[PDB]
Amino acid sequence: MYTVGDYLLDRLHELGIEEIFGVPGDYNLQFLDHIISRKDMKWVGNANELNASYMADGYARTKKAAAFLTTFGVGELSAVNGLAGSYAENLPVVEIVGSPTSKVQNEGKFVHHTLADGDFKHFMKMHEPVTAARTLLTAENATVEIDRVLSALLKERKPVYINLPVDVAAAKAEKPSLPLTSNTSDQEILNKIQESLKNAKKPIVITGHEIISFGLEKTVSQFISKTKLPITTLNFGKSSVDEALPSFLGIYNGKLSEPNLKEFVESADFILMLGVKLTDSSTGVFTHHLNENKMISLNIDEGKIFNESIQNFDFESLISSLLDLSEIEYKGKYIDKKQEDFVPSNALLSQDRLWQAVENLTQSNETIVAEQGTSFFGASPIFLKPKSHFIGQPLWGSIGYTFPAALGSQIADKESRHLLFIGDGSLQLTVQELGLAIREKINPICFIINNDGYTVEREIHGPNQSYNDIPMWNYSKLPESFGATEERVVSKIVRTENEFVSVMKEAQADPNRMYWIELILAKEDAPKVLKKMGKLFAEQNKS
Amino acid sequence: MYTVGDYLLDRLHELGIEEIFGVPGDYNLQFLDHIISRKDMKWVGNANELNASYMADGYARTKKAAAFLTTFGVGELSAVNGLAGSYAENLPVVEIVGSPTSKVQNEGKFVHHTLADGDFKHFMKMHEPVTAARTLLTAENATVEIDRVLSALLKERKPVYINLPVDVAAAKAEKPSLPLKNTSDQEILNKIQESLKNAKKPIVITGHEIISFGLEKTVSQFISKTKLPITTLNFGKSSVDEALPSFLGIYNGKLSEPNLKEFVESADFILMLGVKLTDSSTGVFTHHLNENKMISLNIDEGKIFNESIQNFDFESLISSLLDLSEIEYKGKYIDKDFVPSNALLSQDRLWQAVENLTQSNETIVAEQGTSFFGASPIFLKPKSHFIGQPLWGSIGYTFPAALGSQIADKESRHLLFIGDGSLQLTVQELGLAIREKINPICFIINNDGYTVEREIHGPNQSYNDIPMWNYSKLPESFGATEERVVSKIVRTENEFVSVMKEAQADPNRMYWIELILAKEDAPKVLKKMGKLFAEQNKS
Ligand SMILES: Cc1ncc(C[n+]2csc(CCOP(=O)(O)OP(=O)(O)O)c2C)c(N)n1
Ligand SMILES: Cc1ncc(C[n+]2csc(CCOP(=O)(O)OP(=O)(O)O)c2C)c(N)n1
Ligand SMILES: [Mg+2]
Ligand SMILES: [Mg+2]
Repeated sequence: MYTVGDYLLDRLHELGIEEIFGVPGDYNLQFLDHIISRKDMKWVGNANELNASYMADGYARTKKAAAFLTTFGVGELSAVNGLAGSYAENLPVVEIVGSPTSKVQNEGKFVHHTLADGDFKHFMKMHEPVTAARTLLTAENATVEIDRVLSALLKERKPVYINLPVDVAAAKAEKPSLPLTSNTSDQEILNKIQESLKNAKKPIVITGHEIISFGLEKTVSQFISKTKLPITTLNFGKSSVDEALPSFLGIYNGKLSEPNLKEFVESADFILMLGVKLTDSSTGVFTHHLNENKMISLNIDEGKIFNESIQNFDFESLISSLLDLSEIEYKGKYIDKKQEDFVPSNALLSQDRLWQAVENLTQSNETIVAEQGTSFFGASPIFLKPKSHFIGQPLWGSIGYTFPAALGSQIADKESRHLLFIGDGSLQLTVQELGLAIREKINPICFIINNDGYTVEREIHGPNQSYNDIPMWNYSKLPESFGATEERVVSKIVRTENEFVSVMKEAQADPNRMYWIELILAKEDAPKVLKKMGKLFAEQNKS
Repeated sequence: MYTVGDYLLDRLHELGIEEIFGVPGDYNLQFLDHIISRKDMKWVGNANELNASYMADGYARTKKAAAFLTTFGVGELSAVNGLAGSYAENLPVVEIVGSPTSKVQNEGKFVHHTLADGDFKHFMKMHEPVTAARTLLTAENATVEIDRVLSALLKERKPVYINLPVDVAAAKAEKPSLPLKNTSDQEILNKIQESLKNAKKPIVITGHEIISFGLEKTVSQFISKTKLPITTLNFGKSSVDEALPSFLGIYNGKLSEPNLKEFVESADFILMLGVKLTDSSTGVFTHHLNENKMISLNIDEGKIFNESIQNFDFESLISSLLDLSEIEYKGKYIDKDFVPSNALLSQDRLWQAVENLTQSNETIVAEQGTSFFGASPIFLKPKSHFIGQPLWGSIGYTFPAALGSQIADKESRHLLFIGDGSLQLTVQELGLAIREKINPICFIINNDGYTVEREIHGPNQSYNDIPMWNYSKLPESFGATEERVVSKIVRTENEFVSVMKEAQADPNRMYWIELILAKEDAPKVLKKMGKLFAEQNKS
């Protein structure tokens, strides 16, 4: 018998979702039976709901849609920081919240996971600022309301929220019969882009996170490969293009950019900015020089043609229509590439040498995931090899995000080897999903930067203050504690450059096990970029 | 120079707060220096902010006030489920949120921990339904607004929220010169006195709002003097001294012990103090508490024989019960030994053993699951306390909460009963427990997944399974040797008795006790309760 629950799961299938994350509770168990029963969809239960929301976000970055299931009140409020991060960085995540029967809600009963005030609407209201759309389903409205909020997910690629009462999930439904000025405005915009690109001596394309949101990376890469246009990205939307393309210049990060890149971008006679938002961590704390007078910018929500706002266009089809532009070919030069061989010594591992080694040793078909801290500042500038991706969260910047997110992205694409760089202080927030990693038998390479506390915080304020210290776990021993054998997870401790090179190669050569690699770094050691960034953060926070 | 931050910390000191929980971020480090500097207050840094909010709640249950510190956006939104629990069960917790400089907020800058829309007010608005009061401080308003929201905390004993911009924390202030903070009261007291005077078989019921205000000792003095029959719900368990001769046990609707159920439901007058009737605390609304013969008093409102009353002071009204003369119950109460074998541990025998072996001045903390349903009916010894969260019911709460409460009172031995499934949500505060060298006795019910969920729906469904960790190996992984944390695995009744006594006899180390129970085994109460939850969700 086909139910409202089955209608919702059919629509999630249509979005490309093959795994649902989350945590059970009595208000969602009956719905959960319908996930278990489906051949085309797998329940992947998390230890906690914050982790589920991070994991769904990571999944969405790779699969280009995601869903997780929570219980009313305690589940959804545990996950709201993850949904806020999906809203900030524009990932298409559906949160399903199982709620009490409409009878219990209508009677205002003082049931578990409420404030005992008979009000079942507080928690949906609290989601208003971090959802593109939200609904409390009834038997009557269910199929239309499901389709309205998932259509908002398709239009905006921002998160949405479905409150699913137990009885409403179980109610009868019918399978969907339909799939989930502007065009003239789209054409005027395309014509102006074509004309600016035709006439430009030194154009620069800048792509950002909204390209990733819509799954447009391969479209951008096809566009840049055919046209030979110079391209840069911010660290917000890193891997929005294939970084191995010859016209990829590197990561523009305001005054912290490599000088040749900085000179090229800031001297360009035309800027085409696609899906970019300029944030403190992505602009060297607002030290960028991007002249709007010589810019066409396109975003999901709005655009700017040489400083004139435009509103009525379709972002996705406009980007796709760049592949139709004829008579576009850049004939000029790019910038110097000087990549050195990394030659290890027995020297103690240092931040600058670590990121040199990672850049040298990364392979094609990898996804690099980097946590806020030394890892993001060290890894974000690295040139990726072909067929590769990057996950980082520089705008929301929620530490711990990257561990469940890496696992969710790894589940989304089994054929991309995930390399996670996470700090000791960040791993402590989300460590419990090591249980899920073991159960799912996924094989990411996980590097823990053990520098005895919060080095990025030490670099901003209070380098010797006790609040920057954390309890030192035995990080390499965690897999065994969480139930792994050496047949599943290989643990390592690394102290030297020689060890780092040996262990990274060993891990990459063994795609059939998860690697759990504890890196020992000095608490005083920060990558060259973070040395400068820490003082710019402190200035931004000057009292 | 004395700052707005110093003003806030002086007011928190006045509330009896000696420890501040939370997680640093760039938006709060400069304020945090002021906590470090204070001789009278300790920074106790958590692994994550949800755990900090749970730990502050547990601290508030024992200390009767608490505070924790988060960073703007990512910290505060991580903690909002803990603050919602503190709102639901009425605990006086202050959340301090360090935010960007007013210059950055005023300029609408696209900075980290925002939605890059220049709006710095979304997250404070999202707290409106789960706070008694909230404020965004300015240099101008700081001292008035700090005093306003902490006054709300004193009046309501509900959580409050202070957004503290970097520059506003650092701004000049002057030390406070005084510390912070009728006919209806008398009418209520007169009607209570008259009903108690005339009653043949009165019952007093106390609940969680007594705990909120720290009125347990007042209620205990009132019951000891009057000899009045008293029960509590499992929501507000330990709102009275359970060792008092007139304490009947826990009333839980039709799941009550029969002698207690018969007594409560035949009482000719009911006095409810600080009670809320919730599904988990009434045997899923199978209580029989005739409002025609009831006076109920709550923080926000009262009922005199089904008539609402509004304008009274809950705290002083409870205190004024000690003045009632010509109250002495002259009637009877109800009728109220563990021999272990080598038999495998079962749920029912476990909770019989815990009741037998618990000692005076212990705090029992019990997680939603077999632990709460098993432990909540247990008769406590003198000077004992209980923490459970049956209304909000957020699994994982109890591990950080037990550590918070243990920090709040180092002289009460904390016994935590937490399920395998619940421990997985909040396990990282084992690091804090090791660092702080606190000595709670932690029992982990390893029954290979979510037994309470199996008892409600889908006992054989894979969603009720969890990854089996090596629970006994966690303390070593998190940096404890046996000098700090003693790890044990228990399978038999004889092992359980030996290990619980050994833990109680060693107050100088933390115990980490893995209990092996069958996934199919549930306490007597939960066998019945599970089907009542399932019926409440009947589609
Ligand atoms: C949820 C959350 N809480 C707090 C912060 C503030 N924060 C920014 S980076 C950081 C420290 C990260 O330390 P670690 O992961 O050890 O990195 P590293 O030592 O390599 O810099 C903290 C606490 C945050 N960004 N997110
Ligand atoms: C934060 C949160 N997520 C989900 C739930 C739903 N829930 C209630 S009890 C429970 C399982 C508890 O399992 P465990 O701790 O193993 O207890 P036991 O097996 O002894 O019953 C779950 C998932 C909840 N109450 N809180
Ligand atoms: Mg670190
Ligand atoms: Mg269990």
